Amino acid sequence: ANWEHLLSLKRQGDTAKRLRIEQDDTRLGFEVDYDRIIFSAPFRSLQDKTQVITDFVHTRLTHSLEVSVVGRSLGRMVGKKLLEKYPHLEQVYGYKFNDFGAIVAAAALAHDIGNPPFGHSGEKAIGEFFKNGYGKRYKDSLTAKEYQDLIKFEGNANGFKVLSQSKPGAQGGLRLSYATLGAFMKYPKESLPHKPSDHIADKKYGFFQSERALFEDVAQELGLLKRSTTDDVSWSRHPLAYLVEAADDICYTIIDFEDGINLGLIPEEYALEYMVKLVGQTIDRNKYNALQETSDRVSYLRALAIGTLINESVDTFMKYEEEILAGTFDQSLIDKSNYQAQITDIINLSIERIYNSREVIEKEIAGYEILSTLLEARCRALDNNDTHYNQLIQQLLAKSLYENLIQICAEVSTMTDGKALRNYKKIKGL
Amino acid sequence: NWEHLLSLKRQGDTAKRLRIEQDDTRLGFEVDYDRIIFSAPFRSLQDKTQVITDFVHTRLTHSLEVSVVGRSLGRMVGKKLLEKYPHLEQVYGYKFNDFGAIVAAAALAHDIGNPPFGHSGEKAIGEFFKNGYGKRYKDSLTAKEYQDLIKFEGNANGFKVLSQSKPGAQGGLRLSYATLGAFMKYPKESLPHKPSDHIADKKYGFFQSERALFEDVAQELGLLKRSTTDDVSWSRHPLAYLVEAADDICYTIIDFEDGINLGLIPEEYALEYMVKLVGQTIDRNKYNALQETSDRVSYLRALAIGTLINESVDTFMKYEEEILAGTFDQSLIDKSNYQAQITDIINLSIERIYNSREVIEKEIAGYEILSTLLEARCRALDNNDTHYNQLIQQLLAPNKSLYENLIQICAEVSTMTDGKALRNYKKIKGL
Amino acid sequence: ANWEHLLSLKRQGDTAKRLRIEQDDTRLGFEVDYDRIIFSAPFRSLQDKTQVITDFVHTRLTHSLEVSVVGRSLGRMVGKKLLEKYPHLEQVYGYKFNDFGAIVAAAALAHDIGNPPFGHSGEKAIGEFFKNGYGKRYKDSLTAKEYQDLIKFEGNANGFKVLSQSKPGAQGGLRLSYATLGAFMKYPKESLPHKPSDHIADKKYGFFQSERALFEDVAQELGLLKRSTTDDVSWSRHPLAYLVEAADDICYTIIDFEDGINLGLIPEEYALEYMVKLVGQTIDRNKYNALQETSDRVSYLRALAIGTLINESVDTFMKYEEEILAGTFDQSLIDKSNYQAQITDIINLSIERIYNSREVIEKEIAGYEILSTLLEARCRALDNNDTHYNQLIQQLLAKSLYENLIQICAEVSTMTDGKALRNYKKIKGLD
Ligand SMILES: [Mg+2]
Ligand SMILES: [Mg+2]
Ligand SMILES: [Mg+2]
Repeated sequence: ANWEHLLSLKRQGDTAKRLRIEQDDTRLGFEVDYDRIIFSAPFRSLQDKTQVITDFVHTRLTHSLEVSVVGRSLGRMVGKKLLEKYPHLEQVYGYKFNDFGAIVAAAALAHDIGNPPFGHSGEKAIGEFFKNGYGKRYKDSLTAKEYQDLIKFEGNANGFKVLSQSKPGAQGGLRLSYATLGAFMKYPKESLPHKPSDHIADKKYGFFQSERALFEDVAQELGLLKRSTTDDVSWSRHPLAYLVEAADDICYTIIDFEDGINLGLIPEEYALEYMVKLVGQTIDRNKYNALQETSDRVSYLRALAIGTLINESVDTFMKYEEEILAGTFDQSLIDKSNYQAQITDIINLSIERIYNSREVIEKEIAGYEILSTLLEARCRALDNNDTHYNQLIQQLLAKSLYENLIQICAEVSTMTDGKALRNYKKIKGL
Repeated sequence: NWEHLLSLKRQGDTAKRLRIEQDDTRLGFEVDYDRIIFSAPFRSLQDKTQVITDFVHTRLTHSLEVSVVGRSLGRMVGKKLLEKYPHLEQVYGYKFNDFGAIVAAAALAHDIGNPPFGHSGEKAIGEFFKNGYGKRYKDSLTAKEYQDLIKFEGNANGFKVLSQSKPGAQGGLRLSYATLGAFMKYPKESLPHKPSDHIADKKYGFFQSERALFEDVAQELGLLKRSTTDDVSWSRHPLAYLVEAADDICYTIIDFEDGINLGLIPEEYALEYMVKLVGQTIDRNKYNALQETSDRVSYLRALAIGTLINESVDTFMKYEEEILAGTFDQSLIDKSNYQAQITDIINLSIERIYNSREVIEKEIAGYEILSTLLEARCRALDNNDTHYNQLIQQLLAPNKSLYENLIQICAEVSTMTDGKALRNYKKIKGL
Repeated sequence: ANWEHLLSLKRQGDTAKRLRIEQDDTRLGFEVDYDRIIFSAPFRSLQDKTQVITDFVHTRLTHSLEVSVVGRSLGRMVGKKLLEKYPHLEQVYGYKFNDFGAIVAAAALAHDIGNPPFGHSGEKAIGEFFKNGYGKRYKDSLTAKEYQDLIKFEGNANGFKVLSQSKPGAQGGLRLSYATLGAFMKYPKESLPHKPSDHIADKKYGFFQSERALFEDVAQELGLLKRSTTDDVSWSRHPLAYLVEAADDICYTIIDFEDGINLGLIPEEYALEYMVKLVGQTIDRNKYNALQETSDRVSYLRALAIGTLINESVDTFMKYEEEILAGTFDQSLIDKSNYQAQITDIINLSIERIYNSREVIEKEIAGYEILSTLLEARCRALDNNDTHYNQLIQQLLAKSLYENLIQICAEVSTMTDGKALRNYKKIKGLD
């Protein structure tokens, strides 16, 4: 692989090359990608989409924003070092350090844009509907990969669909730069085979069969290395996808901890105990001791721990840069961290006190009923579109059979929590 | 013969009632109106909304306004009929207000038997017996008995509500046969289904349980036969054309008025859609001086309804003999010089009101509510011994053949107020 | 049978006898039973468990307290008279009249501890679930008596399980005296055969198969008389169980009536008419006429009527004491009352005005849906414990197949109304 091609400014449908040296610096394709996501309806809808805890103040919008800020910093710091290592990228092709930050920031901003409501439970409810619920009746009319898309419905792949879906008058969706789409693709494989190895890039899949042809275009414009030895297609990650992943991992690990503490689920005394190693060399104890509010103290620790992990991730990336470029790096960047023990203790505490708290369990149980109900109504109307009731369902909630089912899943998944519950209540009469 | 069409007979009468022998302070046709006003089914329309639920758009007010428009149509046609057939007054004693009373009473009761949620409610009841739990009874019912259920009709349920016999109260409201005739827009049974494209064959007007009653009504009125087979059908009482025009006029103009007051229809469309109907009579300087939206559209509504009333009266008299002979194949409004404008109004209401998201949501919820109450009642009917089914009995139907039980369940579910249908549904589901 | 053995102080697991004369009277086994019930979690939970009416001021907790007070008087007066009849019980064995009050008071206090919410409809909802709902799939994997425990699930039998359930660290449950467990058992039989005779003691059953071995121990220690060795075990009632039953019958009859009057369902004018014979000989007419509030007048009549019925029950018990000791008394104490005519009229009106009131019917209909939903979720999670959904259900809501099913029924039954409604609403997605 080669950074000239990995940094492609191509947009869908382009007939001519886009030279980096010919970009208007006030209209740089990578920075335009950020703005197009910010102003898109799917991104705006994240305001009414909650994280694990429903407080009105912990939204999927804020997490996506904070992940993108951490990603911009990671891309900027790695970008400067890549241009020192590969100076022809600047001198000949015209690339600049902010370009790497723009790519990572845009891809990070949109990482959760396709996830269904209710978190991983939402994904499992959609899958269970097609594995064992009403939807399993379609198994014999779909390819193995088409059915695997449904029974293992993946929010990551739905995000790729959302970013690129074509509609009359809007071919290419948001038409993001191919480098940004490459940085977005954490799992560059189709739904089959399922988990062929223990590599992180193979734990899940990144595109539906409906988007296979699109990512094939992306994968070769970027010059990504083929990996699979079969008709089952798979590529090794765009190097910048490692930075998108590190930003999410850092923010999920540290900010969930901060949230659990501010919400009262995690006792405040655990903050210093679990983060002292991550913040020791940079913390100002007199500043810390002078802070009077709990929230101000843990946010201070949060900023210090994120700064530490950002710098360490940048160094880890450059240490393994050639292995990543060759598709031989077998781990995430955070897996190589010197703070793995502290990171694991933090994650396990968040699992026990937040993700397995009674309120979250209750929300996930209700999410199953809500999604299963919306999925059954749309699928029954698809099967019998002639009855008066199914026509009403058609107007309220809303090609080949597979295209209709994957579209139904994508639409149910991008519904706000408020719209999913409201439509659920009408289907039930409340 | 108009003399027979103006029958004052009430169900169970053993002797004739002559028009000339009536006390005019107690005229049978006017008593009919009063009996409807005080009836429990009519009062229940206070808690029944139309498709839009604003608390100030009830089926009660719609019914009132339809009866007012009907009285005017009947009065005006009545005066002209007594000019055409003077023996009706000089010999038989009929007066022009008699025709207004008959049309007014029948129009007042037009929506009395309709289920909640509009046409979706009728469709939900039908689907229950066609493809839901109720299909199990198909083989225990005649074709016409089953057709009553799978194509359950609010018009036919209204006839049942007006006439249903109960202990201590045989004959229901016991309205004059002229009023029941003016009420019957579809004087046929559920089968055969839509035998022609005649307006009177678009639906049916009585269930099998009321067939014998309407047979008595049609013979007394001297209605003309339309079938000579065991599938009975008759030509419409001429005054049923006026009941229908009152409904057509009010549904067209007042839905529009409501859509504008509710925000569903942009006010900027008001003049454009109504200009042909009000052009010659509108005082434009008065219209521009009115400061409230509700005042401007109620002025246009009054002008458009007055225009359509006057024209409908003239259409009725132009075709009176075809109507009296049962050869008129259309509605009065179908012959209107404003058919194109009426159609544009109705289509705009369909797009902006009936297909609005709030109306769609309510109809979807209605399907669940009604389907649930029907299944609860029908399972309780099939196994009345279980504790649960005894409670369902005490709750939904306190105090017969299989068909009579099923049609009664449909009639009772249909006449539930909005509040009681949703509340009972909530309990059977625990909300 | 013998009163020396019937008054056993044995607790589950004991290795040595407990002599009454050797008890510390500040720690008397029978009085300790009362305290153990008061402080137990199942008894505390009755604060959030409502009766038929839902006024927040009519709890199953208050009823249990008042029954235990009336039960203590019954036991005290019968105990004093029994020690007169059989003086050796005090002279040689050391028993005192308050011992009989304590036994009856503790058993009466715990009579409703195992009942599901929603009254007898609640028990019927659980049974219907296993008879015709999802639970019917287990029929062929259960013995006839195991399945009968489920389809005729009995709150009395669940109470016995609650008081005796052994769990790690707590063998014997609340570890109540065997005399108290004997007085608690109004139906000393298994679920099958169903109603072998018309005797009150055969109308229901008193222990599940899971607790059979245990009542066998209790019945053996108490010397209860065997009533069947047909492999279907049954015993004659502990004599004090008649007093526990009389306390519940007096309180339910008189206090349901008073509550209905205070709530408006029964017109106050019925109070004196139905109760004059029960209070006439002891009522102070001057006091009654001076009382100004309705609630004050009916509570005065209630105290008088309850006092009359307690004295009569004490006399009925002593008259039939030997027949009861011999297991040949075939009726309840209240069945022999001279006021049976007045008791019946009181009960019938309460049924008509309270138990068949629309509010109560509605609550019971919803209870069917709430209990069926909670039972189905638990049972699907039992059958497929591997799915992600069923593991979530397990973290939220929570041996042989039968032991798992009877435990699921016991846990759903002992839920407070608040957690049952909340968990049900979560399972259904409602707030
Ligand atoms: Mg994330
Ligand atoms: Mg109408
Ligand atoms: Mg009781």
